[PDB]
Amino acid sequence: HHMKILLIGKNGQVGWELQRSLSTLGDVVAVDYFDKELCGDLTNLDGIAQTVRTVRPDVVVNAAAHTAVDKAESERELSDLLNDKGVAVLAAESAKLGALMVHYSTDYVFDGAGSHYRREDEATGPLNVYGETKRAGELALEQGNPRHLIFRTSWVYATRGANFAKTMLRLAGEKETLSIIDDQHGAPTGAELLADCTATAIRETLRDPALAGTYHLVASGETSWCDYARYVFEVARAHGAELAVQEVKGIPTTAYPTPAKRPLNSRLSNEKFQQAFGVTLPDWRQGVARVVTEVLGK
Ligand SMILES: NC(=O)c1ccc[n+]([C@@H]2O[C@H](COP(=O)([O-])OP(=O)(O)OC[C@H]3O[C@@H](n4cnc5c(N)ncnc54)[C@H](OP(=O)(O)O)[C@@H]3O)[C@@H](O)[C@H]2O)c1
Ligand code: NA
Repeated sequence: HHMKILLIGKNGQVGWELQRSLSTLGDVVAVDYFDKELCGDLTNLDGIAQTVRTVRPDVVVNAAAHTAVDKAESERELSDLLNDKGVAVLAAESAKLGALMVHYSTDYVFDGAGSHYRREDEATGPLNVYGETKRAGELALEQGNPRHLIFRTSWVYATRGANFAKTMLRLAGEKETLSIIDDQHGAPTGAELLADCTATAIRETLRDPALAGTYHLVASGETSWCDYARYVFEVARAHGAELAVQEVKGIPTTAYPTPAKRPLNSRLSNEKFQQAFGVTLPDWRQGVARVVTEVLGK
């Protein structure tokens, strides 16, 4: 017998790696909003509910979200649908089936104060619509399905998809100088790490259901966006890439404002996850070096 796993958001950065990592846990039914047979559109509340009822999963993994942080400030209804109302429907339908539901969240549920690595039960206080609707979805899942795993993560990148590492690598081909924010700090976390630790956590939580709850799932360490970009260029040049960029200048968040206010401290303690699931979470540089290498075809 094989468990039935429903993956929503299959085409995203994390969803694509979950198509790999979940494939040995059971029979995977993977959808995204373009699917024609099953509704994979998390904003179609009745349709996505019918998909859960049809598939009857043992595990639901939601990798779909509204992730365009600055656009979210002018798309508040859509952000609420994708990050809150849709998550509530998934929680209700999965709990009717007794299914374990996995959901991802964000460092942006916090206000960005301090310089410490945040523990999971600190008070939330989002500064932007993305964080507000993401936190509302967290609460909807907590109330709707006790059998859940919520993984807060940060600064996600991958070989496939759009992200800061690939954007920096492209811009470094063309621009001689880059001005990059140096006062926001967090851990770049790879879609690979998120997908593999998710599969591990699912297996361990099915074995020990007491492990349900909320975890910070990030790579270890911290960097500013500025030093992150510098590292991407260091790796690229070590693999023979020719880059135009000569200087990366650090600038404060106040220098050029964004529609969405961003937290300065995005550090998340990942000790709870390591202890609960018996995993090592490597320093953030490793996963970034790997993606840069793959993007360059090396
Ligand atoms: N700030 C953070 O902490 C941060 C950063 C990255 C990711 N995350 C979280 O980690 C999870 C995924 O990470 P990601 O990096 O994979 O984000 P992503 O790459 O944007 O993947 C987003 C997924 O949602 C899909 N989607 C968009 N509109 C949809 C709809 N109406 N119905 C169904 N699916 C829809 C996207 O498809 P299209 O893109 O083609 O619409 C894509 O498949 C999300 O929970 C996200 O919030 C958090
Ligand atoms: Na069951």
